Amino acid sequence: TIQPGTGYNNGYFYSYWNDGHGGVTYTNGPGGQFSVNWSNSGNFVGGKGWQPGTKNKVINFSGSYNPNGNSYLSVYGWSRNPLIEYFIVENFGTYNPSTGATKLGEVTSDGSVYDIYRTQRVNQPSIIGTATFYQYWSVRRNHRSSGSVNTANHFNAWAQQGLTLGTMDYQIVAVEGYFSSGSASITVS
Ligand SMILES: O[C@@H]1[C@@H](O)[C@H](O[C@@H]2CO[C@@H](O[C@@H]3CO[C@H](O)[C@H](O)[C@H]3O)[C@H](O)[C@H]2O)OC[C@H]1O
Repeated sequence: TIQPGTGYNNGYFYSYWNDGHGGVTYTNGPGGQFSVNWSNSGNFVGGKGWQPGTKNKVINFSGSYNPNGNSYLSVYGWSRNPLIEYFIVENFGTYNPSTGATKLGEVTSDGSVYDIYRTQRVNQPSIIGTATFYQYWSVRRNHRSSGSVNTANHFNAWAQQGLTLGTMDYQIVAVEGYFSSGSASITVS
């Protein structure tokens, strides 16, 4: 179990962030593996990957993902200039994060159609401090907890729709939770 923060573990970048509410434990394992155990958490996001990411990375993930409540399993990252938080959502719990969001297209990648959306965060935490910024989403129709994500198909489809990314910051496979419980064990490569 570790301190919220960022760093390197067994050759992989990792980021673990939480809102301080309690109820979540995050552990880095061998190679690209990480685990999350949570019970009546607050908001948190953690996982392993790269710093910086790239715009054509093929990201592999495998393992188990057992949310009980509001949680996502995604390729997750940021761009700077413009500041964007992005999600390629492979699975989720009780809440589809695109609920109520305006659909901006579709993309077929890695065995499923994904629906594309843009949302906005207003005065929220970010990699550069409190800010207002857009979020980009690709939400997989066919849920899974292992697979391969060709990020270029998503970033290209987003750009085509007017959802442009700046310079890549970190890029991870992440478990996110919002006031929920669950367990997950995921290996990245
Ligand atoms: O000390 C600061 C870190 O705490 C900071 O971390 C980022 C803060 O913002 C998080 O994004 C939220 C996570 O949850 C959802 O998805 C929300 O929309 C986001 O607001 C990032 O995950 C953290 O990496 O980095 C800056 C550092 O100075």
